[PDB]
Amino acid sequence: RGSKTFIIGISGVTNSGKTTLAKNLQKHLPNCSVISQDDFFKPESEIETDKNGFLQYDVLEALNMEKMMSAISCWMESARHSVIPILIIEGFLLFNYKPLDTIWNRSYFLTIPYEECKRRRSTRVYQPPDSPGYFDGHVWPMYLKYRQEMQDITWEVVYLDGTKSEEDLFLQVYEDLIQ
Ligand SMILES: Nc1ncnc2c1ncn2[C@@H]1O[C@H](COP(=O)(O)OP(=O)(O)NP(=O)(O)O)[C@@H](O)[C@H]1O
Ligand SMILES: NC(=O)c1ccc[n+]([C@@H]2O[C@H](CO)[C@@H](O)[C@H]2O)c1
Ligand SMILES: [Mg+2]
Repeated sequence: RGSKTFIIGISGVTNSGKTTLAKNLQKHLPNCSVISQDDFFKPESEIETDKNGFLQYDVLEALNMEKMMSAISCWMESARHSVIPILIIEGFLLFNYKPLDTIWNRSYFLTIPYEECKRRRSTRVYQPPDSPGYFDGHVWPMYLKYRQEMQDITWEVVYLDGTKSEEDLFLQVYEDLIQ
């Protein structure tokens, strides 16, 4: 209400460079906010474990999506007071969350190969840390569950090659946005 806004969704597999891209875009766009799905995970004490003892982090049940939706709604409610306000929402599980389907003005999806994804993942320390065999046992399977949930999407998603440099990825989205 009350002003035009421009909302960008950036999703992709874990470690595809979503957070870096969002931050880089925010540095070079005016009146630009970023909401990161990474901020809305439940604490470890509230995460489930599956039949094989893997913590269930890579599914929407691991996140406080009411709290994230609240932050997104609040951004929208307050946008007119800042004056086109831009919101980038970035996260590994966005395009399977139906309440967001109609909000996007642009949707980007970062893809990288499994080998490169696994490589990057091993360079990270999460809290809690990835348990042994977590990536093949939980992360990649859940990522494939996501991609197939995404088969029902009716809007246009722009697939981006996340093996491009951080600067190429920025530039590619930037060029798209000013068009
Ligand atoms: N375009 C890129 N090329 C090579 N490495 C990158 C690129 N973008 C990010 N990285 C590196 O990949 C790792 C993750 O980047 P980050 O921006 O956190 O990705 P993410 O998708 O937000 N990660 P996550 O939220 O944990 O699933 C870090 O080591 C980054 O320095
Ligand atoms: N941020 C967290 O609470 C947390 C904890 C454990 C694992 N992760 C990983 O973050 C990635 C996307 O942001 C997912 O693949 C999670 O496994 C996050
Ligand atoms: Mg991130």
